[PDB]
Amino acid sequence: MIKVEIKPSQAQFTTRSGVSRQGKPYSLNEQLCYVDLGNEYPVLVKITLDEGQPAYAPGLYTVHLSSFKVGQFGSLMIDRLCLVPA
Amino acid sequence: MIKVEIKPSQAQFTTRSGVSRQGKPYSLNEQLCYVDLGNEYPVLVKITLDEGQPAYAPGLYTVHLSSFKVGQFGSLMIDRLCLVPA
Repeated sequence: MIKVEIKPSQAQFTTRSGVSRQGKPYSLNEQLCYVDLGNEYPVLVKITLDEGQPAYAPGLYTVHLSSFKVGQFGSLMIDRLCLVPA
Repeated sequence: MIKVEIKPSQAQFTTRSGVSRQGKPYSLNEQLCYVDLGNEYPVLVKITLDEGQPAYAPGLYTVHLSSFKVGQFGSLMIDRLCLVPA
């Protein structure tokens, strides 16, 4: 259904960090990918990995149902995009 | 990929209206459906129809790619969920 691609130039992440409101240090790892939204060319999207998960290797993925949730106004929304091999 | 169901009790919409900031009257039509998010039972989601589109009939649908867009922080998000017959 949604086609996601990790290019060889995107095979690993960068880390961003800081301090939580209850003074706890956080760290978020982010990776770039291309999602085909049906336009002439795929679009660049940023994804945030969960703790202990490595960057996805190059290749083709699709989106896991766990990426979605019901939001605060009752409509569906993406929480965090989770990729599974195509 | 995402399974959406319109039940017989949900076969038509309700309308909500008001006035735009540039004084123009609006009207939004909304319908209820069930989306299977993989939990024990499907979850209730509200969808907003586009102008001139009737309520979806009872049955099984999936989600159209046009429901998605890149948001302001570079990550993917749902704009308005668009259903296609399964």
